[PDB]
Amino acid sequence: RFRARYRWRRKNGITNLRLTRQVELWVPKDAANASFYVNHYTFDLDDFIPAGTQLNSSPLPFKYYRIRKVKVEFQPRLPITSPFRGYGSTVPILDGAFVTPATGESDPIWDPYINFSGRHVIRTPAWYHKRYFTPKPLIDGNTGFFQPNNKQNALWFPNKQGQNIQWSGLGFAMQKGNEAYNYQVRFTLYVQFREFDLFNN
Amino acid sequence: RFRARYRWRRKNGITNLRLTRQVELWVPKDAANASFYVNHYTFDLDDFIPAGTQLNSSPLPFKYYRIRKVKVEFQPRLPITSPFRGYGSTVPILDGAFVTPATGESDPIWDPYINFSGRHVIRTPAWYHKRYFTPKPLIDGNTGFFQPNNKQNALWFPNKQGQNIQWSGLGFAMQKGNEAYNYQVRFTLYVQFREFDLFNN
Amino acid sequence: RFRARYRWRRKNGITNLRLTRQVELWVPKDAANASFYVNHYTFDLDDFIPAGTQLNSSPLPFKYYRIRKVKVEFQPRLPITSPFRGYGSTVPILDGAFVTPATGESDPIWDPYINFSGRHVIRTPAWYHKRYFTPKPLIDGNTGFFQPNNKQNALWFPNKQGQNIQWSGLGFAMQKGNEAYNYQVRFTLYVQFREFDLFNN
Amino acid sequence: RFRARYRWRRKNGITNLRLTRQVELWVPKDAANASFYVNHYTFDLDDFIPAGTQLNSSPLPFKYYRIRKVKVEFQPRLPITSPFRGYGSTVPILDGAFVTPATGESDPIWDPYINFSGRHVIRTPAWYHKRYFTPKPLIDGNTGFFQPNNKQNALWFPNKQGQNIQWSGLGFAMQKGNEAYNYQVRFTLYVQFREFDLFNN
Amino acid sequence: RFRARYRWRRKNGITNLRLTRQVELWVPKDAANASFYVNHYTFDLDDFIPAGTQLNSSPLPFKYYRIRKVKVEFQPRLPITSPFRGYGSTVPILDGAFVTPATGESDPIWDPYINFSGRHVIRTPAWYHKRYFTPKPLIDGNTGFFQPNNKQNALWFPNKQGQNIQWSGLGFAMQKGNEAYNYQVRFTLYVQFREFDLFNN
Amino acid sequence: RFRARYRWRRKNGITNLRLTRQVELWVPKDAANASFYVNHYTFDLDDFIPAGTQLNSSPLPFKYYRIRKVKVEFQPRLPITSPFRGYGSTVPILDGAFVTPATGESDPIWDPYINFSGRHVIRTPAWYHKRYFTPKPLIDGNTGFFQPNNKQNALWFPNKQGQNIQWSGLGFAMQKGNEAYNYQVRFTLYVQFREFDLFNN
Repeated sequence: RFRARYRWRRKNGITNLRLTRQVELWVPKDAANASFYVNHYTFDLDDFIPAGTQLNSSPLPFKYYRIRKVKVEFQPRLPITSPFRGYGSTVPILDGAFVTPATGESDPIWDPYINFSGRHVIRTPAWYHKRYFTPKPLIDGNTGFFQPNNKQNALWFPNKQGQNIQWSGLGFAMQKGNEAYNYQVRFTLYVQFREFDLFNN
Repeated sequence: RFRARYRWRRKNGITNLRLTRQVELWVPKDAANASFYVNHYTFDLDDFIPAGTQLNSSPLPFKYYRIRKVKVEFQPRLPITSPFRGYGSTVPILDGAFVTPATGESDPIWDPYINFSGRHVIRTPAWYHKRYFTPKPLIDGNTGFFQPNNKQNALWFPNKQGQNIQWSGLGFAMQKGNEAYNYQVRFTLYVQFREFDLFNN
Repeated sequence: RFRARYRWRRKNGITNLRLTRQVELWVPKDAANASFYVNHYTFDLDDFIPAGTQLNSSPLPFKYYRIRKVKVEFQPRLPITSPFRGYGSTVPILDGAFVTPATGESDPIWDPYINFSGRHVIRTPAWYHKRYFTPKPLIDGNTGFFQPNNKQNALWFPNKQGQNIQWSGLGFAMQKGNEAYNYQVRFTLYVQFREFDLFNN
Repeated sequence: RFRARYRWRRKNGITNLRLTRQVELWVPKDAANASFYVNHYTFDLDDFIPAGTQLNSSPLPFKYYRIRKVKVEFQPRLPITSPFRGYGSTVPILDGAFVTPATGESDPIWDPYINFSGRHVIRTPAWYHKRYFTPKPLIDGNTGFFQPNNKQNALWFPNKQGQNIQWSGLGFAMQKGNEAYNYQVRFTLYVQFREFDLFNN
Repeated sequence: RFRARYRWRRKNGITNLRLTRQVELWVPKDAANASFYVNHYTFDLDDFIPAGTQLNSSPLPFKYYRIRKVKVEFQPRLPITSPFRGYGSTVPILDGAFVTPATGESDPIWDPYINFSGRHVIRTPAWYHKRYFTPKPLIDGNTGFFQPNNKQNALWFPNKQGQNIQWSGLGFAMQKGNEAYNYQVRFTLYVQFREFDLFNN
Repeated sequence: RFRARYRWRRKNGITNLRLTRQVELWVPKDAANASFYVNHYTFDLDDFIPAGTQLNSSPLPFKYYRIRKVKVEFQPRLPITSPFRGYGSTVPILDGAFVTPATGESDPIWDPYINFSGRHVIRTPAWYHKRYFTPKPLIDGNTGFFQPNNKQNALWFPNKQGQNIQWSGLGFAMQKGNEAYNYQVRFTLYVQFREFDLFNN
């Protein structure tokens, strides 16, 4: 009943791990327009796990994985006595189709994410912000299908260390002010692994 | 318990809509063979929704959708005092693989759908006919997989307005008589939409 | 009993949506008088919804609407180490008759909204402020009548996309200091729509 | 439950007041026909409230009002030993459409209000008479619509002091005798006010 | 409790009556396009009630009315052995804004009412069709407001016999075939009258 | 409740069948190293079902299938008085990614499957061995996703007779001794079929 859940985890090698990395996010200057800096983030397992050996290719010796949750932290670098305050948006985007302008298109004067059903407000020179959600894997390029939220039926993927797929996350728009400012963005994956495979000589 | 279902629909922007279109179906003449007119129908969301603007590309401002049900109506154009009565078949075909003869192959003398497990009889100069079922999306060309019927686990698809996928429906065979006859075929989609996204300047 | 409420929403096409826009608010300088900046806001549906096509004139394909609630956010642009603090008032004004001085009349030395029954204090160089209330439509110019608060009996209006009416909201007075300061004002409409009408070719 | 009614009256500034004015009514002489004197009364708030100052335009510092009830008193000026007794009618007329003859049309020989569903008999040289009812505001000239009796849903109107609307009341017909007689007509409004607004320098 | 409802109907003169009229509807010919005949109906009380006398201007001696329900009947003139069958739509349109093409615009090739939330299918050479609903009065031209369905709070209107207002009803689209066909359209008003006023000499 | 399961199987044509085939497995000689013979097995439906006719292409007249279980039997050909005993491993591998050395890479000196979570020991000159598990279909080459074990939600596939997909099974490593030995490997599919389609002339 609950020892049947124990023997499912023992037989199949089910483990639960937490992986974390950081990046830096630069919002440029804007003189007298208060435009929006629009970009996005996706999640690949290759950024969180380094390269292994010739014998054991992954430093995590598991054959399969699925991502349960992502936490995305926005950590500010500027104090609260900053001279300009801005109010932007963050959205989870599950199909990998963002509003991010390509090279040639300018930065918009209006918030492109303000009417979305899952937008939160990021107060964004000097305050903390975090989103927490289930990401979706980017499998098909033609149809772009994704599963509903269901922990028992979520698809498994091979951990291949270099050929890992993208997982679709977060779009954001940030108000630009008189001075360029900084964020340290921390990503935290909550991963469930399966099928322990350590090769030994 | 049931207000948790309300906050799931409010947070994610879940709406339920009904979309309808009509086409005309021509069955040609056959002299002294009583052959069968075999064709099929699939469903794309591009036929039901027109083109939008440059700003909002879809007239329905939702990011994702899944089709719950199709109703296909066969509406006759001829009265019941017609001189020849025919008896054909309709079948739901979920993988998109029909028995429809290509250009060069003739129309068969026998009903190709008469032994199928889900065939209904269409009495087909002058009577109404309708089918009601869950369609399946045409994702993979190599494997052709599709889900079982489960409303909670059915896959979500991006609404892309021009690049929309096919959904697999109905095959039919109609007995041809001494005179060519007409049907108006009405399709009705029952669509569930998700993630309201209206761009405003 | 509660599935009778479901069939009322399904038959009539009742949906509930949230629309948001932003503007910028400038309070000018005042030397050695501490006068008040008095202005007001009304709400039209044309500012929140862009223009549609020739076929479907509104990007929201609904025939009727009524506004349930407005949220008005005052988001500051200056930090809390600002050298002058001011204390003004916000009031909901339902008939559309404000105390705003016309071109030629000066800005008053006294708070014109300080004795109103529904005034809140806005601490107004560097703090957040929000009002939440039912707005009233501006129908008659001669009598200026409006309904009491009643969700079941509230009047319906056609969504006409360009000829939309005004809805009467908020008056405010802000204390002016030694330096001109900024607010980003965010408006959020909670709209109930009725009678889905999508034209398809 | 009943302290929720207290905080509704306190937050919105709900007060209930009684306003009274008097006029004189002259019925002229008629020799040997016993004709009827037909006239009517409507109610404007400008007759009951005098002019205010430049600062506070109304002597009642409230922004909105609605009239709950009118009492109309007919107070006689002649004693009961008067030589001729007459028997007329009073009617409430809610749309503002009376049978009162214009300049050029004579006074009728018959009672124009005798068959109305809400007529009372006024014994009318020397007796008291009173009517008590809900009046209706005269909003539209083209359609002339009015609400049913409902205290919770009755419309609110701005108190504008000079531009106030008419409220539709009473029609009456009085039998004329050998001598002209007098009435002092007293009107009493039962008004509910809302949104206290006193301007102070 | 229920004799209080009796004395409300007796004091105010409440009666309930049924008024009926007929018109003829012509759908023209169309060669080889199967276009749609789009028109609409509104309801005025002047068509249902003839002119009265100089003394009593209306043949119904009541001062006020409100329309509770309309029934609209489509009665066919052709038998069921007709050579072409068509399938159109009927919709209730409450604001008086129809899709009916003006003089100069042609008849559309597509059904303009097929996606509306309250459309019914009219099988339309030879079959009966009926709609039953609450109509809304056309009061304002600028705002076009209308009440929700509520029998206790529905607005009253003066019965003026010649200056009566429009009440907003039904839009319809009918498929045109090889031959022009006929319908007799029967309208039935369910009217509630108030304030009996018969003038007698 | 359980006759609803009967009408689901009757309407859709659900049948359950067992298909079996045999192959021969050769382990070569190794002099004085005791190396491992590493290979794998996948399952295609084309090996279990022969070719049909031009009319009915599959000898099983069903349109869809899904594989529930595989049994893989290792049947020995040598008696238990064999002079060398070996101890290898079998593993289920669900993504189709095996450790099998390509042409050019030698046979390893160590067991590559000894640390896997689902390995069983095959005592492997002269003893019986069997594995029993749910196989996974090889759909995507880029992502390699597969479902968790769930009988109600398992994907359906078209039975196409020649274009059938691979299903991912078993990897094994066998200890090589002084003499080459033999196994007869028996595979048993437990297949659930759907949508009976027999064409008749």
